[PDB]
Amino acid sequence: AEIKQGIREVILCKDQDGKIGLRLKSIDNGIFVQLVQANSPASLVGLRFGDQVLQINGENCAGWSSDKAHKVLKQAFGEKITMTIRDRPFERTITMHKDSTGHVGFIFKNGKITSIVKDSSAARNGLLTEHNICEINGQNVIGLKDSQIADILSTSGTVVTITIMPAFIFEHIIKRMAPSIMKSLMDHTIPEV
Repeated sequence: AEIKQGIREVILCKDQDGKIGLRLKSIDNGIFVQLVQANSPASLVGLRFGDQVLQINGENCAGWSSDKAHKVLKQAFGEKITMTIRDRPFERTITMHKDSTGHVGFIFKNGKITSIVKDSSAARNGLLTEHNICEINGQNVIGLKDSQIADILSTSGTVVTITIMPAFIFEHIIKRMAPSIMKSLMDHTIPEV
């Protein structure tokens, strides 16, 4: 859940169907992860929604279109693809503690935080409104129903870490992607060890 500084290298191999499980999006002359498929090479190496791809196979992604990034992946030798990644650079993680009645202290609608409750852990920790909830305790919740998000908060331990993104950036990233895809095909698992 907590956002790593700097840059890391990941190494992927296409699956038996020639797939890595990734959709990419051009944002502000970089390339970002828009969708990670469950049970994919991308999910398994730990790519996340909102990760920035700096290089593919040692080539800079700066100023690439979304189409170009997809084409480069499609045309890469499948046995080893290297990517250089910056971790979720548009997001931040906020750690809160549930009160005696199980609340962290906010209202949300359609996955977006809309108000902060007075004298709550959310207030104390400076949770912001107009921010989309991306992850809870390192689990992606994008495309899940509000009731499902509430359930995940319920089943957390008392320490709840939420990864948020300014709504305007979130809405930019998810543009040209069908809601059914986010719900059905975005990875929502806890990572394996």
